[PDB]
Amino acid sequence: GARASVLSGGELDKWEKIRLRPGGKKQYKLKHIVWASRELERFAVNPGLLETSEGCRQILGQLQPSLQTGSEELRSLYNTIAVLYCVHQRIDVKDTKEALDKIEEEQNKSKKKAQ
Amino acid sequence: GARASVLSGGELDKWEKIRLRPGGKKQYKLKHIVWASRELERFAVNPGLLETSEGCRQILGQLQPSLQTGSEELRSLYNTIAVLYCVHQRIDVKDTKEALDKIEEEQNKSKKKAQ
Amino acid sequence: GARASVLSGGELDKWEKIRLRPGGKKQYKLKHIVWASRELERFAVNPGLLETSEGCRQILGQLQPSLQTGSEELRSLYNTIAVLYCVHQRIDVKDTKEALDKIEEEQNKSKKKAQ
Amino acid sequence: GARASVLSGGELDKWEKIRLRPGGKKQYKLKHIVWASRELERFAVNPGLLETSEGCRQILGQLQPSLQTGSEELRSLYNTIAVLYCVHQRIDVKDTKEALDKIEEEQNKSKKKAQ
Amino acid sequence: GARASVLSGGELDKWEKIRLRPGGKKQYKLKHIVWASRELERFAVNPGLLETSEGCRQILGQLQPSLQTGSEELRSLYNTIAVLYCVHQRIDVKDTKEALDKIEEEQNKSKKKAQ
Ligand SMILES: *C(=O)CCCCCCCCCCCCC
Ligand SMILES: *C(=O)CCCCCCCCCCCCC
Ligand SMILES: *C(=O)CCCCCCCCCCCCC
Ligand SMILES: *C(=O)CCCCCCCCCCCCC
Ligand SMILES: *C(=O)CCCCCCCCCCCCC
Repeated sequence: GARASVLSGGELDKWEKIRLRPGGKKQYKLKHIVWASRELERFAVNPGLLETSEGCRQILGQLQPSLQTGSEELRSLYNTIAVLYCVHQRIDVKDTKEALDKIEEEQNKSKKKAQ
Repeated sequence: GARASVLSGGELDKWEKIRLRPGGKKQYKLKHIVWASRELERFAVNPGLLETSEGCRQILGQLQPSLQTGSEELRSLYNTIAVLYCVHQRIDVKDTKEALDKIEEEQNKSKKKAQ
Repeated sequence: GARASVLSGGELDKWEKIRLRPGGKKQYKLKHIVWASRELERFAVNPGLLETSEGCRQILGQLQPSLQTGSEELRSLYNTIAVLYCVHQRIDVKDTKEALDKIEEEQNKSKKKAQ
Repeated sequence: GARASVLSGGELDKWEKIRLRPGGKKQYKLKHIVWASRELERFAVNPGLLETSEGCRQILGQLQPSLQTGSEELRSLYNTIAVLYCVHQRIDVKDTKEALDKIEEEQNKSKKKAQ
Repeated sequence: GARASVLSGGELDKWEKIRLRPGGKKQYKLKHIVWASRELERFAVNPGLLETSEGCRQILGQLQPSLQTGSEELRSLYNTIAVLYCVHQRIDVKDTKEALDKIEEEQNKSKKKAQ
């Protein structure tokens, strides 16, 4: 399926069109996820969770209470996974802030039915 | 993005362990994926249908009325997609028949709510 | 004192007779314990815990909410600690799987005393 | 404003007047803060929290669940942060034992409002 | 730890985002703080008040009867202290006119309750 993910219409075509900060001029590149797998190996977490929507959801849930306490490098790792989740859900975003709004709307829906 | 599919216990590891017919001493090789891409390219099919399991189901759905008419090569393409579906859904498939039983389970379930 | 550790029928004498994996020829070695003890620095955990059954059990309790997202290294350490707990409590387990069942059986009994 | 904490009665002055232990002639030095910061950066914790008591109260919460199994270095780091909290809120602490008497006492007092 | 103040996202990263006057392009610079320390030293007042939000809030109450008759330097100094109060509360103030509104805004609220 990785062979399809690299075609011009797939998930990794979508990945490199996304902006850093709504005003910004930088974009995501493929090695951002490679770096995210390196951090998951450092923190002893299965890297295969990046390949799934369910794996990405739980990792975002693990990261969540420690974001402010953590440095902006941790937040960069979280943002990388939040953008990837948005790609896995087949939705386009223009920037990271927009991807974070997508996680927040899903959390608003999820929160209602989590009792 | 993709990280476990290439590793042991992953999708390619299942591909090279799954038997062509249940007692057979030959397993699927990676060339069948390339051949399946070529048949799908000949049909002019969307590549995202090999990224997701629902897409594999669209391919399976069109193939399904054609199987009885089809050659063993046409049926090989169906079995190839059926294994990729089961593999993408992380089923510990040992052979082609087990992959088919799971595809049959999905049809039987779909029929159960088709009223 | 220290001299009693290597006494025959003792915990060290038993460790080497135990299978790493049920079907295999691979036995547990003291090098596994040495590697595990080093990696407590990585978790920021006291090595003195490995002396005592209660300390080993606390290591299992710390590992517990990470197990299902953890990488194969985390599972390998958990499994190793479970065999160490069984050896410390003088329970004859022939391989890793028996230890995993017995650690669970204590927790399952504890569960009806815990609220 | 940080430059006005260099003055007698300020933060730098209170820090270096506190004994490391309840016994022995060794006192805390500003270089201990550098080691504690370097460990917090290694754990990927935000330095921006170190000038704020609310930030320090969070850092004390971050270290708290792992104290039980914690290394002597992790416990020493916790003690170092605890003295900084006392220094920030200008408590006249003579040693680590007074800082930790005051913290248990403040926790008992805090618990009687928040529960 | 005191490095937090000059960290990006710290107080003195914020100090330089502020324009001196609504129509001026020059920013607030760190020497305004050094100057304020010297002005306090010249008129025999302890500079420790600078390190804290409350000491700045108190200076604004104290120098309030001095504003009506004081010199341009006195008004500049009062405005500098209002900006420090705003910076201690980590506010991205556009300019002096805003810093002054922020002080009045908290004062109407405080004056009702601090009787
Ligand atoms: C999905 O299509 C399974 C195919 C085999 C896994 C491919 C792993 C990535 C190899 C490098 C990219 C090749 C692109 C044609
Ligand atoms: C997720 O799908 C992101 C895709 C980018 C993966 C790039 C991996 C590069 C690995 C290079 C070293 C090993 C092969 C020579
Ligand atoms: C430790 O302090 C000794 C405790 C009492 C003896 C335990 C058994 C020791 C067996 C190995 C050494 C035998 C020496 C004659
Ligand atoms: C308030 O007085 C705090 C600092 C105000 C302006 C920042 C300039 C740098 C101060 C720290 C210097 C440290 C030198 C080792
Ligand atoms: C936090 O920044 C604590 C600062 C303590 C300064 C004095 C001791 C260390 C001096 C050299 C390293 C300075 C790093 C900011």
